[PDB]
Amino acid sequence: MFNSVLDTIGNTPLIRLSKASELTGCDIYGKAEFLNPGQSVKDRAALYIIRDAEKRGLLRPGGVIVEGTAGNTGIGLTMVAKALGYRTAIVIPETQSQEKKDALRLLGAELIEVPAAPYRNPNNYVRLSGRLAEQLAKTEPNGAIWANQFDNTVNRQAHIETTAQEIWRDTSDQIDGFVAAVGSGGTLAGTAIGLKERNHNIKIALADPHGAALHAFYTTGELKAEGDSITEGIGQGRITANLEGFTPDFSYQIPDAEALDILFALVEEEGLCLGGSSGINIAGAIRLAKDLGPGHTIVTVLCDYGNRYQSKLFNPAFLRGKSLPVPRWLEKEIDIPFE
Amino acid sequence: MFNSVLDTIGNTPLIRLSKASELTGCDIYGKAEFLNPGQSVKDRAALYIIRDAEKRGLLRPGGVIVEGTAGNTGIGLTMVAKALGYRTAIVIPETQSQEKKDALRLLGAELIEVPAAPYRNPNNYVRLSGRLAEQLAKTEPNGAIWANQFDNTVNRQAHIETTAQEIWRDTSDQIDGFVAAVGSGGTLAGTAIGLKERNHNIKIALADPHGAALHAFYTTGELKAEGDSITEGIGQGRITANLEGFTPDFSYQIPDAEALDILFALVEEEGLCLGGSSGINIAGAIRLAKDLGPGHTIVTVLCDYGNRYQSKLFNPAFLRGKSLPVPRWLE
Repeated sequence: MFNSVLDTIGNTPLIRLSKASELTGCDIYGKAEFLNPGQSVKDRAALYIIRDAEKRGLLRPGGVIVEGTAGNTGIGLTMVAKALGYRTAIVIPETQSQEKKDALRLLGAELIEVPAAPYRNPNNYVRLSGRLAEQLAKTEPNGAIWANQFDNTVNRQAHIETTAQEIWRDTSDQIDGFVAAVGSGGTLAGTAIGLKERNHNIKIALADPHGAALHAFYTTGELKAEGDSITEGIGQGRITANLEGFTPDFSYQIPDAEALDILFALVEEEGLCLGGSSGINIAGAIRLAKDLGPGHTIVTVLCDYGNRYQSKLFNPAFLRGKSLPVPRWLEKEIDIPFE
Repeated sequence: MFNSVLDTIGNTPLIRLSKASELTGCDIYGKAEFLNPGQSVKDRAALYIIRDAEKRGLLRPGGVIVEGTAGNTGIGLTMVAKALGYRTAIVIPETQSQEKKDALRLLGAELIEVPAAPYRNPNNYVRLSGRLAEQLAKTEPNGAIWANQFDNTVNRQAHIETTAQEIWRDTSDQIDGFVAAVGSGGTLAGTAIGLKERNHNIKIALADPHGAALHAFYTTGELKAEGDSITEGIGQGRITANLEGFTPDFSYQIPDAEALDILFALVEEEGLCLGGSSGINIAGAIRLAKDLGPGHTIVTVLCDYGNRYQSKLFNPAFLRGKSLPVPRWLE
């Protein structure tokens, strides 16, 4: 018996990744964040951000949550917002697909379409969404907040208090390592805080895609983001406020091909069809398990479903255009017994 | 710690439906079957069907599960099949949502689209899938089973053993009524059996869409269907083997407009974007609560997500073409 969809956020199960476990002589588990009602890991941050703004009086019923995202954050924020009586203004580049605009719109998000741009530009959708929030605060009686996922540390706080404690509880205190990729850094940094408080010997690893700066920074102190990735929701170019004070014990740079191989074999072999960040994360978990050696328990995050990436990540034509692997089963008939 | 994705099937939570509850003076809950790993209620039957075939020695790794389905059954079956080392051959009517077809192909189902046809026609998807299972059985050494959801009563058994017991447990024995719509009838008949074993004066209702024959059967003794519904996964014209011996205490016929009004209001007011059958179900729940009177606990099923029918059920152009309401927030 639960009072709203909000009580179904979190307490997600750990699923044993069988091929990754067999390969490493470790128990490697993936946290099923896809089983949140918003269908991603962002339900946690979305809940914490909105609850924080409520607690601080910055939102009243009918108020607006502004965020720049395209965008599990948008989905999570809009679901939570509609459950609590708020609205969302999701700032999105106009050049983003009609597919992603429709998933957000379906849930009642009000899209603000703007020209695409890089982070250095003040009209970049992330940065623009902050100034929009400050503007709307004057003409919205019930308030207007910037969710500010990247630099709002209640994001990290969500994983300290929920994710980490669930992992500690569900591994019966036996977790030896945790690995995750970084967008905002809330998941990795927050879960790291939570876990290391329980047992300071737990090892934390970053799993970084090509095109992100964090691997280079943590390993050599260099400032470089070579290459790129088709993965979405991850790949960070600065030390966000959620990343402040955080140092990983290990760091891995995972190419797209290694992530996609894992991801495609997971569908055929384990019935899990997940997003690109899950490919990166599982690859990181395998590497962490190899570094710690056999007889250890590794946990990572299965952040969302692969259905949302179907038109690129599981699209043969797009993948071949990127010189990346293709799902074996999509290329591949029977005589149908009509009459 | 769950050995595979299969262990996350079931133990789904009850979500209080606030508008429905307030309107009726009852606590109305929807069981969140969309939180299954295959994203629908069909994970339960799919798991039971495949496990039963295994126990009977009908499947070995490399074997094939054949099913005629509106889509979700094939999704659940394909997820379970892939986790256990089987293939699926899924027969779907071409009329079903594009998003189900997409999800099927995505999870690795061999997808066979066929024309819509009534059950009297032997090229009906269900009847045709049975003959395909028979054909494939001749040349599949690892085995080929017909999942046969409509008439395979391990479907109903799944709901007797899991769904019903969860509802009883999670309401702390306070549940007074249960309502759901019928495709195969496993959900409604199975849950009703399990609940009525624990408390025989729990009341059960059918929520039936236009185009189904069941409301007319239970209220008049005659299987008669009129009109049509845009809801998918429900709408049955015969007493299937999963419906044998089922009699509801109440039966309601729910028009689409009533279902969609609930569904659309649910997105904006409660943060729940659900499939067509969920609207039919919640409508039923409201009517059951009103028939039972205030201060009761009513449970229904939230079968799957709205995104699974997005191109039709939340599409202004299609809905206008059907003379149906349009979500207000889609300008």
